[PDB]
Amino acid sequence: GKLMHALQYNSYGGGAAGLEHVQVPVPTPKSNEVCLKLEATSLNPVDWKIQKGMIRPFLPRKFPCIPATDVAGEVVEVGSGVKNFKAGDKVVAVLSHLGGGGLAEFAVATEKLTVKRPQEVGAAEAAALPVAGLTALQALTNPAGLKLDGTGKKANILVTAASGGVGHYAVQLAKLANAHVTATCGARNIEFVKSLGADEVLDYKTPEGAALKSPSGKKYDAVVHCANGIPFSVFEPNLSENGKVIDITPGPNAMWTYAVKKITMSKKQLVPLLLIPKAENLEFMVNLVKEGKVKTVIDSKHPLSKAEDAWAKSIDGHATGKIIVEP
Ligand SMILES: NC(=O)c1ccc[n+]([C@@H]2O[C@H](COP(=O)([O-])OP(=O)(O)OC[C@H]3O[C@@H](n4cnc5c(N)ncnc54)[C@H](OP(=O)(O)O)[C@@H]3O)[C@@H](O)[C@H]2O)c1
Repeated sequence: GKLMHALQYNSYGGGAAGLEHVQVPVPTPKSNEVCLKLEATSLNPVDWKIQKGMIRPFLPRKFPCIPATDVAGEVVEVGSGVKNFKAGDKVVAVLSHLGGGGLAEFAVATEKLTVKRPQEVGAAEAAALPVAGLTALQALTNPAGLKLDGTGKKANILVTAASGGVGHYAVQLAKLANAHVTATCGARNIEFVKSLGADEVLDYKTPEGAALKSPSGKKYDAVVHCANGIPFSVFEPNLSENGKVIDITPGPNAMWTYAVKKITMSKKQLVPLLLIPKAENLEFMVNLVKEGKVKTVIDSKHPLSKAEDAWAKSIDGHATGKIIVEP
């Protein structure tokens, strides 16, 4: 019965204050799970949303909850039925949102959602990938219908909040797909988003950025919508005839909009997106980082002993790239 350091919250609404440092049993791998000694964990906005109560009645399943799901680490123990990993292997993995366990010294992941991390890729650089990166990949690959080898159709992509976790992957992945990328962000990251490969960058505080209006007049074929303030009517004049707004933060309004735009057979569509994590895709993204085709941008690094600072930074929402917790 080894013990570990972890952070957990015990109730809704506590913010970073409600995040409490605790000493808890190291989890035991089931027959299909692996136990990782964590080398890096990355936060996602859904992590603090769950704690706030915004994902009720789905999450969290039970209190207390150890938050975060994107991890990179070293395998220390594998389950009786695990074939692809042994102790000592460096990996990157996605933890179940049901059980969490990223802000801890150790975590268990299923074999299905664990991928070998090549030595060319650091732990933090890899831990930033699972949620943010796979979401960008899914949005551009399914609804936007792009191909990242070069077969794909030419296209105009808008990426809102291009400076955040999903956004900053989306911009880079979109360029690998030979698309014209228009991006929105704050004034301080304009040069940053340009360096990711965006053809046009808008400051969303300016009138033109708020209208999402392309400085060269482009109509968008698909929007990877990573921000939150914007009603469909703002997107509509900027969409091509059959353009899709891919809302990666679907709420009740999005769902309803989706419904009536299906019902009324609208040519311009709003499409909710719910990430489906698959190892093939994680393996694919990790490989892109290895080959230097995609770079992970890290907002900040925090030790586990001060992880409430990383949490606060997530909550605040001004992250540029991915927030990382290290041991
Ligand atoms: N459905 C799913 O499966 C799924 C998966 C992943 C994420 N999400 C959701 O998608 C959202 C974004 O995720 P994320 O990790 O990429 O967020 P994030 O990294 O935490 O957001 C940070 C960036 O967004 C920028 N931003 C905020 N408001 C903006 C606006 N109105 N216009 C342009 N930029 C803006 C911020 O810029 P400034 O500091 O300059 O203001 C900041 O740099 C979250 O709501 C998240 O829950 C959903």
